[PDB]
Amino acid sequence: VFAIPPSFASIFLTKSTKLTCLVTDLTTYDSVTISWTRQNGEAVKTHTNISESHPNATFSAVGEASICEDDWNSGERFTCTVTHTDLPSPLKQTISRPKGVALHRPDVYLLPPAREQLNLRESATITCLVTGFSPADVFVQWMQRGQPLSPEKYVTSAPMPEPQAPGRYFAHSILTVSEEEWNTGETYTCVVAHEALPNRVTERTVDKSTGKPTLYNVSLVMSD
Amino acid sequence: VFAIPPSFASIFLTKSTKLTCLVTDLTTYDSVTISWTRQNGEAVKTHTNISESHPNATFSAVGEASICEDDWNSGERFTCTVTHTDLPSPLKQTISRPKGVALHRPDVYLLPPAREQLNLRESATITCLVTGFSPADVFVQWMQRGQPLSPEKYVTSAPMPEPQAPGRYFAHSILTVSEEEWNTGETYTCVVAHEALPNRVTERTVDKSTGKPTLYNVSLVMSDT
Amino acid sequence: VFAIPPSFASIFLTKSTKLTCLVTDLTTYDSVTISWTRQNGEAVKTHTNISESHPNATFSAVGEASICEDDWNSGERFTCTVTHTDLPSPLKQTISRPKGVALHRPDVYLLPPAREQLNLRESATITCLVTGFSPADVFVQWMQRGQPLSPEKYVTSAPMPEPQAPGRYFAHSILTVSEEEWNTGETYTCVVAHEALPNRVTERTVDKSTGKPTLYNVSLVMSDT
Ligand SMILES: *[C@@H]1O[C@H](CO)[C@@H](O)[C@H](O)[C@H]1NC(C)=O
Ligand SMILES: *[C@@H]1O[C@H](CO)[C@@H](O)[C@H](O)[C@H]1NC(C)=O
Ligand SMILES: *[C@@H]1O[C@H](CO)[C@@H](O)[C@H](O)[C@H]1NC(C)=O
Repeated sequence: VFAIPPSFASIFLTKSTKLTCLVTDLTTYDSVTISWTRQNGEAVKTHTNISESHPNATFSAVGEASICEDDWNSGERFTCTVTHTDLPSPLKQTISRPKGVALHRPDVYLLPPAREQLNLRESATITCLVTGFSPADVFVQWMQRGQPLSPEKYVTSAPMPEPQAPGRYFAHSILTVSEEEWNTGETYTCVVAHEALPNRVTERTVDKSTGKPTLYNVSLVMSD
Repeated sequence: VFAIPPSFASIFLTKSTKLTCLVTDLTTYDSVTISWTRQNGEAVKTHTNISESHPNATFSAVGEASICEDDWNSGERFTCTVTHTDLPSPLKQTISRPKGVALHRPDVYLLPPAREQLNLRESATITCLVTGFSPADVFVQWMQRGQPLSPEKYVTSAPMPEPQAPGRYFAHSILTVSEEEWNTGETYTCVVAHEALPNRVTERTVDKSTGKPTLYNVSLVMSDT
Repeated sequence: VFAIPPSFASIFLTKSTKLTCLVTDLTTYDSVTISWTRQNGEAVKTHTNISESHPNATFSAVGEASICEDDWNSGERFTCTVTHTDLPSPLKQTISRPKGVALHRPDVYLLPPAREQLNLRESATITCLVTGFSPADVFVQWMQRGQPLSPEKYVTSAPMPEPQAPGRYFAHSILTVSEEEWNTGETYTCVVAHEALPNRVTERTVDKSTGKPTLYNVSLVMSDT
């Protein structure tokens, strides 16, 4: 039983707590009885979709269901309870939110693309710096002029431990853009969804003029 | 029955979807029969923190229920039933989340205080003109470098209709601060919450340095001759 | 066989290809023997750092053997063979460098810390953006004033595929350093190592004066009343 806990990025991106149950190393048995349950074993929410053939060269299914938000936010456990003849007993591989961690709010610092990149003019990379968050999960998206970009446009690194603070984690998000989009001056906004934020999302924006000084526009116009 | 459907400000700020069907204008008795019938008539949840015996004689039956957000977002019909001991006919009040209202995002513009106000150096007001949003309520909150301010320090306006654009709404939110805090450059972030933004929440930032234009356009021409 | 190939970070930092093996998930129980093939049958040398008996792979041993740097590239097939009550004959766990990969030169940027970090004054994070490479674990090593900094101070991202590139990949390397150390000059340099580099190393430097303009030194001074 490899039932997946509802990761926070999935429950924030879809606004629906999906608890799935992909039973790995399954056989050629389509009679799998996936009977979901909790510790309060009543009004159980069954699956709604069936998966297909997987890299294990057999037939498997999924146990995707819609649960409420505040049960997992409180810490209510769930068990897929895969009742099968191959298992000797239905395995009670429960999934929940084990609490007991601190809640450090991330501080996102939008790093503009380097001047060495902008001289090469073939591309530009804007790196969001999500750092100092004690739960590991962040859901980072990029929005340009108020409209979110494609998921293929940006890549978010998996959160790795911070050097100085062991409890805090850092993460990265690179948005690769063409250089002429950057010299246009369009504002690129980084939205970071991490749970310790008071509004549960912070937006910071970046544009070519955010490194320029506000008061003095000191130009250097050459002459013959 | 003074039934109050949950607005967005109660749900977003609390993070809790609580519904109230408080009965009023009747002396407090043991005739509490509110049961929160769903679209199928199923019961939901009991109520604990009942109302008081006011001079107006309000009933102590609040009908608080921590109803699921994943149940309320579908917007199905909720009917309150009050099967009174004297009157067996229930007081049927239907309520559902309205759907099909045209989702337009707010255009939060945070306006710094006027120079005529900063000349007084006694109280400064910072206003966010959340404007252009059509689906009814918005929740405006003020944070200062990640620390939210007290609700007794800011007052948001009620959502009034837009002057020129039909079917929209606008909402002000002022923040009465002192000019020492404004002059020291303390960043004030008006953050709004509305179910029409792409991420349902946007923030805007204001500083003393935000309003200053490029006052000194130095043009160092060299090697002319 | 739990064989760990020495990736290019190991063969660059230690200057020696260390043929890490283990008897994990082998039916051998006690007094294991290690055998290695250089594809001519002559590669094995028993080394130190032998781990001890734990319930998975009892009486374990590593298969570390110092074969030169050219050979791993030249594609010697490397198997770790134990002759006991586990399988002695099949040694199909043969691992060498892949023969043809799209070698792409890591064109590396040093992104200076954002001004918000320097305004927080607690720490300054310098990211060594490495983009465009076969992921040979570019060994992104950080040296300040010639001497290498500690491996604890810098954290390097595992390589992840580039979004707008088919066979190029990116990496990141953050050196978390104090804000006072950044302000006072203190060039932090960044070397990133890869096979596709012409000298196997490119380096870049960053400072407070890196993003500053060079012909004009424009300052701004308040005589505040
Ligand atoms: C600021 O200087 C740049 C330098 O080329 C110029 O293009 C721009 O028009 C200037 N803006 C203002 C507002 O003076
Ligand atoms: C600022 O100076 C630049 C000199 O290159 C000039 O082109 C621009 O028009 C000036 N802008 C203003 C607002 O004076
Ligand atoms: C201008 O130059 C002086 C000394 O020549 C230096 O102290 C100062 O930092 C420079 N200004 C800026 C903005 O770096």
